[PDB]
Amino acid sequence: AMSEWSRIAVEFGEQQLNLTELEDFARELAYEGLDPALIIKKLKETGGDDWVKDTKFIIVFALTDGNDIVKASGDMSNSGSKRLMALQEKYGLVERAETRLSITPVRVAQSLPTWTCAAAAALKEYLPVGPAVMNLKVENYPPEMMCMAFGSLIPTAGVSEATTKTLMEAYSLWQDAFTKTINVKMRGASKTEVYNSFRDPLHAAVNSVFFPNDVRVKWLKAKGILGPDGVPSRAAEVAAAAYRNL
Amino acid sequence: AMSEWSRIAVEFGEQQLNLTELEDFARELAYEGLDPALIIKKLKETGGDDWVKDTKFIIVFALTDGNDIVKASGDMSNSGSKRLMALQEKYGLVERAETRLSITPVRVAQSLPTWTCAAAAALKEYLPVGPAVMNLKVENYPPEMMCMAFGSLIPTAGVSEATTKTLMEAYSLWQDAFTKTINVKMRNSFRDPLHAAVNSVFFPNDVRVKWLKAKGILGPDGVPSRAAEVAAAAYRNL
Ligand code: NA
Ligand code: NA
Ligand code: NA
Ligand code: NA
Ligand code: NA
Ligand code: NA
Repeated sequence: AMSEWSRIAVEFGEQQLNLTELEDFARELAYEGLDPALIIKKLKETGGDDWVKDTKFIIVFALTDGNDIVKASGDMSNSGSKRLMALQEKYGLVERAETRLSITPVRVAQSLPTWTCAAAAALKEYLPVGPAVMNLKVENYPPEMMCMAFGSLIPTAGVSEATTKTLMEAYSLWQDAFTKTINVKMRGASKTEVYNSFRDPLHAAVNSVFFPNDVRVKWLKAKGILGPDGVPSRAAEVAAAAYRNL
Repeated sequence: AMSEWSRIAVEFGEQQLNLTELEDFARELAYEGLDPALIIKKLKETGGDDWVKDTKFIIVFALTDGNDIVKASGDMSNSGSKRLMALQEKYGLVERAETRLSITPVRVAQSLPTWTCAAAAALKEYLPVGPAVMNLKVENYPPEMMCMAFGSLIPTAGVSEATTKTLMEAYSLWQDAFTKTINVKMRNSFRDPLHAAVNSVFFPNDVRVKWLKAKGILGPDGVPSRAAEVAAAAYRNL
């Protein structure tokens, strides 16, 4: 420790820890996930009398192609690649969020979670991870669960902890399969490693207060994913069980 | 609920759907991935009477070394590096797939799936991730399954769901061992009908089922082999 710098280094480590201070640091530095209220604002500021239609179009890009704007434009129809390149220019759509408030097509989808899941269901044959992939895994996997925005519809209130956890594990059956399609590397990962890679936005979505819990519940009931008393459907229990397995 | 933006979000979800509008969007945005026609089209006119041997060679390189054309030539025989480099120049072979028109050895291999898989079986001892690997995990893992091409041959019709599922499971057992060896390489595109888009093109199901029965992976009554039933077990047992 004789050098004056190694002396300072050694000293740095000889202090007591301000636990509280380091924990505030940990909280700031910690994934919080997207802000939907400001993604909506931006879409509505930007699109005006054309924002609902532009958004629907971006959400369907989200559902079917993910965030891969450029790669996808190179393989799609000319009229599609045109709209898409335009809407990117128009809203400043990015493939990966550099900042909070960056607008990725997935985040738009998430911010409007009830629509996106209904459209996912309505367009299930166009999903890269849809009915054909989910049938390999279980029977009757609910199509509404077939997008990146489902986690924001799972309740935490008005529903038992156990329900929330079954809904999460059932959703995770899809997340697992989806993750392996988006990140081929996860095809050689353990379940837990794959689970960690989507754990953070999953919890953020479930725990967020932006989209109100009572409507998540009413919606899940309406779709049949929650029974008349707020308990997951049998298909959902079957899917959670298949996730827990093997 | 509590925020005008929240209220907007739930109100957006209460909109009745316009199926026609949303399907238009879907069809026009559908990503094609691989178009085998474009690749065979290019290889053929360009090669001429010289194309079939050039394709075979490109695919043998694809089964042994994937895309690493340059890295690969650096250490292969002079004859190997010469012929191989000649073919890159001739056909425009790239290592990464940038555009829909990009020609990689793997894409060539996947445009002719039946051949590849069959070459693969016959050159199994030269496969990077082969029997030595998979005879540890099961016995008699089908050698045809041991490559990138196979996923293109999974039948989605004319067979039972139990059969499609068994083939997907049996094959995932190889994909998974193979992806691990790549996840670790010091520094790619998998393909099958179930993950592919409405836009994509595969050998028709009946040709898939026919080839499968021919190589013995499916039996003559449509049902997967023991070696497949089994090795799908190994997968299902984690
Ligand atoms: Na690990
Ligand atoms: Na119930
Ligand atoms: Na609509
Ligand atoms: Na079409
Ligand atoms: Na290995
Ligand atoms: Na049979």
